[PDB]
Amino acid sequence: KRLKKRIFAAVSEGCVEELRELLQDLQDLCRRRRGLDVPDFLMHKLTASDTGKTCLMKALLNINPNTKEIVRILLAFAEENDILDRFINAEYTEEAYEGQTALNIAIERRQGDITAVLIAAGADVNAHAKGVFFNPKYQHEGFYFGETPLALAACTNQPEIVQLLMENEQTDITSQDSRGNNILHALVTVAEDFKTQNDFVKRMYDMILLRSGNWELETMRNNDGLTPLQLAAKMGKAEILKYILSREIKEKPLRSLSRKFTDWAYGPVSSSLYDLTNVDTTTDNSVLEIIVYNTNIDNRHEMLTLEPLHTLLHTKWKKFAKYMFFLSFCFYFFYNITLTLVSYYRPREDEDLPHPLALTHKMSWLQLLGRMFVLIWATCISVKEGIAIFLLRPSDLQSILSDAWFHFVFFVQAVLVILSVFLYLFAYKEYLACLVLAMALGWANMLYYTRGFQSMGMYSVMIQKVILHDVLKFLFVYILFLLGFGVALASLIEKCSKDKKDCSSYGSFSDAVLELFKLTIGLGDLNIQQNSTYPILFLFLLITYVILTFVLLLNMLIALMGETVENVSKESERIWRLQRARTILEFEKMLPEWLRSRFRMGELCKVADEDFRLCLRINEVKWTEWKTHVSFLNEDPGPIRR
Amino acid sequence: IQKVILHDVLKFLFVYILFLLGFGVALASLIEKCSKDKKDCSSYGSFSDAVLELFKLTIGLGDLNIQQNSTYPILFLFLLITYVILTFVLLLNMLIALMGETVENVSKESERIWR
Amino acid sequence: AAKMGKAEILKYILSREIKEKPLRSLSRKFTDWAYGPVSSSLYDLTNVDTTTDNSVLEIIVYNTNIDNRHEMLTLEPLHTLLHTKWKKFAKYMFFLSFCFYFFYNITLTLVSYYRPREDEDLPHPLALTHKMSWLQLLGRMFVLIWATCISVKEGIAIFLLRPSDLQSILSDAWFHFVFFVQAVLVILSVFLYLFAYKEYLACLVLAMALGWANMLYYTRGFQSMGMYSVM
Amino acid sequence: LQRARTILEFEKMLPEWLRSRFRMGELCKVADEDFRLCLRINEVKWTEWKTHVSFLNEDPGPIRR
Repeated sequence: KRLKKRIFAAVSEGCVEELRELLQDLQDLCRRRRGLDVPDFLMHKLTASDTGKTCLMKALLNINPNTKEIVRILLAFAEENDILDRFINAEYTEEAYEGQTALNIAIERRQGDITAVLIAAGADVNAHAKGVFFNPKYQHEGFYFGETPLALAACTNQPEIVQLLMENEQTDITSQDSRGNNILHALVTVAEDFKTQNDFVKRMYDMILLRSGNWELETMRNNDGLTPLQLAAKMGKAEILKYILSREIKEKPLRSLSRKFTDWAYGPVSSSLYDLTNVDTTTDNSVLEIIVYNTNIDNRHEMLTLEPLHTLLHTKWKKFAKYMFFLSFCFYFFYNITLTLVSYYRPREDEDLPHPLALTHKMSWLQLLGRMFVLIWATCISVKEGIAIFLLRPSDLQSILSDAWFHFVFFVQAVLVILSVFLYLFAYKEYLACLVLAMALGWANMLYYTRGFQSMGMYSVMIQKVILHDVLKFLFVYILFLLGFGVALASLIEKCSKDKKDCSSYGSFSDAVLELFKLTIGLGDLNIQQNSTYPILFLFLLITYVILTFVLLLNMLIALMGETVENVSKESERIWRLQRARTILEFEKMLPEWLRSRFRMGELCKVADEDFRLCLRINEVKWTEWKTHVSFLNEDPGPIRR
Repeated sequence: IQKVILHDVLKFLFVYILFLLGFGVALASLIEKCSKDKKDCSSYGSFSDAVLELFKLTIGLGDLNIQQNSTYPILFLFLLITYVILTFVLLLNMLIALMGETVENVSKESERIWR
Repeated sequence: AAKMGKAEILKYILSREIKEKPLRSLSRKFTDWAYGPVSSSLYDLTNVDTTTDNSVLEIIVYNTNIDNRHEMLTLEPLHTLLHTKWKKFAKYMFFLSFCFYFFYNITLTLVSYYRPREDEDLPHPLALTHKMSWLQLLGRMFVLIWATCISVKEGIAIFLLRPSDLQSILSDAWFHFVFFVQAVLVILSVFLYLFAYKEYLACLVLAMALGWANMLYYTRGFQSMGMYSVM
Repeated sequence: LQRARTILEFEKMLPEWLRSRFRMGELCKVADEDFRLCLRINEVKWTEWKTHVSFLNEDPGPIRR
């Protein structure tokens, strides 16, 4: 039993000749077995049976400059007893580390010279690491690299080892993970949002697709059923989407895997084509649908900045979304005018105003139009906006100053006009009292229509901002002194100075605060005349309320001025442009009937005789680094007709 | 002065009308078929009576429409105070939107136009 | 190094990794793992936590004469430890002492709102009813108990702190006065009421307003709001 | 800073049952005096990969034993 433990720390410290002695003494203990299973005898001596850790893993946790001598001796001993393949590919039977091999930990400690020895040993390069260290609580003890030694080499900046592991022919790339990930799902889920964090994931995801792999890499679905790029969309990874979605390949033999297409080259001016297969909303689960309809992403405004996304939203604005907007504005605008035209009441006089709205059995063909006209849209919104509540489970009002909260507030207005007439047929006395609440909320609904005017649309965002993030700061302090100084006035007005008995009619403490409410508005009451006990003290109390309010308004400004010269001028545009993008796709899902007027550019040539390949998009570039050009498709043409 | 009127006031005015015409509805129904008192002297209208008395809140009247009231007339001022604070935010956002990196632009943009 | 407010020399003395064999026992950081990018590390924490007398985190908070004190609590084996004691002890002990003080200031005000709305003279600031009103039996005792409790509590903070009273005027240890003023005057109300020197309410209302002015101290803990109350 | 003055006043308020402080359980220092001093965990990240001979335990996780 001491032989197993003495041989560990000799290796972990790196005792050279002491290792050779206990090796030779183990050879004496080899022949102690009569000729029986010398393989299975050494599996208990060279490996602790508790964790399954061999003697070679403890050799590879620690490292000193003896280790290169240590490894070549201990592997030669594994050669001389013919157990090498079971030995070099041994793992941990422990549940925490089911799959940690010696090749895995060698790449972690970044020893490429030892790495070539273990490949010369013929270790299993296709090993998996399905241990507990996934950890769905990712912010500790995780590092989900995707279980494979290649991606572990790919993740932790070991490109020479990646170049080494690629050249071995028994090295899979097409392997999958417990989450269904390939290797090139795994690089996406590591690449953090630090701009050029000596950035390499953009460089090494380059270095795998360009080394090998045809189009049978990026169509593989995981357990979620996603591409690399669909996974690149949902996780909000910014900069790795920029490489995957531009990707010019200025070579001959493998530019079929590219993503950009330079069409012309006429010196400075140059028309270029972007690929657009799984990007436009034309299939299920398109990546532009993923970006808009998602929470959990802070740099989403940088996601829609990239050119084969930004121009496509601007295209669908100019042909579909702008025209479908102002009609649904004006139809909602007439809906809110005509409902108000009940309360303006052009006849100005009848018996009782005996209805919220009703059709006239005798005359008033104009009133025959309008009372039907409000009732139809009232049904139309409830049919429409009940579905948006019915679909969206997680994203309701988490971002309070976002959308999918006005879908509630549209729905409240459409119910109450129906609930008006539903009350009017049963006559529960609350005819108007439900109606007027609907009529005011209809005008409050009009803030949602304040988009599309880029001057105005920036202004409406901060009105939602100040009310729900700064007013409630101000209001809870303003109540706190209101309820403070009102006490010192109510005791004056009740059991003290004033005059003979007064006409209160609601209360006494409430009388003071109501007369102190109006100081923000103006009354200048004769409570100063309804006074004694030096009534100058009343105004010296009352003036010290006003100045104390005036500071509370000033601090609200300055706290809203917290580096506001750059933030809220960018923060509003960050919300507003996104809030436009949610409107557009709702219209793009509204009529899936005749999409003859989308943009496709007519599936131009890819590489091979499969010219009519995929539907594209044109952008145009400019000066600054002239060069020669062999990359194009067509012999410097123009808007060719043929 | 030419800048603010034709590029920022019309932003502010179209939102200011939008709540003016909003909260005036909730006051006009109070003043017509509800609480107030016995019959009043309107002389122009009823919905227009509310908005005209709600116009002056930006100016000052402090009318006896609070006395021309019932149905817990504290609710009238709690309606009316929530108009004033709602206006006060609309003036604040107009400032901050005009403060959009304004420390360098409009001090240069005016000189750009004026010269 | 704590008391003199020396910033950067505290950063070396309190991280201090020693990547050697023979003398890393004098180190102050301890790297526990190394798994490529992710790495869990251990910080030493002997004379730092409040577990002995004169701990260095006690020195930093309770001190004047330091301008870069906000940079002192920025360092990681201090900042995370305050955030730890917030999440397990300080947050829960705060909102109860908020709500207990909040009911203390509502119930005192409920004398002046005066739900009966009419009696002979309002003949008392607060008094227990010998006949009825079990609800009034609760509240009048309830104000008087905390009134004793604050004076026992906040008299000690005046009794301890000699130098740092209101030197930084916009700092704490000045509200410990203003809590104490309110607790005296409610006692001084009834102490006046038994001797009948005509100033029953006139001392009471000054206590009742200052109780609401005391509520600014409770405006911490909401990081949005707590920045606003300082200015 | 004004938060930090509140917290220690509560930490001095009930010195009665401080069973629920943080200590991490006096992990190994260097020598056979393993149970040495009570500690605190923080976690670090990318940017300058290197080899490592500095650690204490054989790349474990939330170890149970």
